[PDB]
Amino acid sequence: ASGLFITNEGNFQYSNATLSYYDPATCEVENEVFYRANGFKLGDVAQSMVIRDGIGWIVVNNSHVIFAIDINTFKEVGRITGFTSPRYIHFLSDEKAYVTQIWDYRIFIINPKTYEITGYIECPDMDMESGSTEQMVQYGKYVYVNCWSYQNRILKIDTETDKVVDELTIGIQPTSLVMDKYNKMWTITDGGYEGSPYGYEAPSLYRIDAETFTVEKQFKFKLGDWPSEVQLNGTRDTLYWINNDIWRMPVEADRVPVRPFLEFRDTKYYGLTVNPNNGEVYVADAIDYQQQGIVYRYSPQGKLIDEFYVGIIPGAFCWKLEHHHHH
Ligand SMILES: [Cl-]
Repeated sequence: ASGLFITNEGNFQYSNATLSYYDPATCEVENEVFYRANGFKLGDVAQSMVIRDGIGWIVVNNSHVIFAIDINTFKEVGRITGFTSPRYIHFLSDEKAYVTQIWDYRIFIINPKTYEITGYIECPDMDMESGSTEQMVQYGKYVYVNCWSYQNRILKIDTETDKVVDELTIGIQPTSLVMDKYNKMWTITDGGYEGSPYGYEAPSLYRIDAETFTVEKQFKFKLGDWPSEVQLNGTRDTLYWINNDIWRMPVEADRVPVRPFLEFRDTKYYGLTVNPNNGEVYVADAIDYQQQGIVYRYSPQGKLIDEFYVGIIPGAFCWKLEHHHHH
């Protein structure tokens, strides 16, 4: 049956990260599913998750590892260690995938089938001290990736050579990256922070053409905002993101709407996702980064459907959609 995974960062150096699994049909959530199925802790700061042919890959940022589990039993089928500080994983094939990192100038290349690191992609003009590669989107034989922490550019990678072939400098610290149905990528910066050794400025939302790798639209916000998590709906024509409130806009719009999708409620909207089949929007609220977090489920029209408590600091989602795998 269809379901939704929710990773929970937990607290840094507290090794209290956990995995939750929610059933939209029953409105029931199960917490600490990884530990309950495996007998050992997920780790420190679970960061993201992807599902590929009956296998879920969970990135645990501060545990230097990626866990491969059965999406039904949640039991571990394999794992890859040795990562500096893993962020996201993007599959190119059953034997090749990229794993971005923070505190590293290299993008780790791995072989999912053998569960080992096979190589590295060196990013130009960055080191280990402040290096950072985050989310990735694929465009034909190319893969685009945003450089977040103490960085200000998007890199273009040729998957046929595993090398960076181009770059684009934009606002400081782009946080995420998605591709719409017009082959236009979207990224939103967080503008750094006050007293930052790198910079502090008003953040912006960018619309960049994938083919020409050029900025087409730039929507600048207010100084002090720390936006993040650009997300798209199933048809990839409605963009959502976080900036105090949960915002949304048609990808063809010439301006950001004056009203948000979900108003700020003095808490801490941290994670976000949209059901690719029905458009329902799920918002992960960290509350205060201390107590147990909560997830809100809204209809496309913005009606509250359900809410459920998960783990500490829920920040990422992964949909488990039913479908027949190829043989
Ligand atoms: Cl768990």
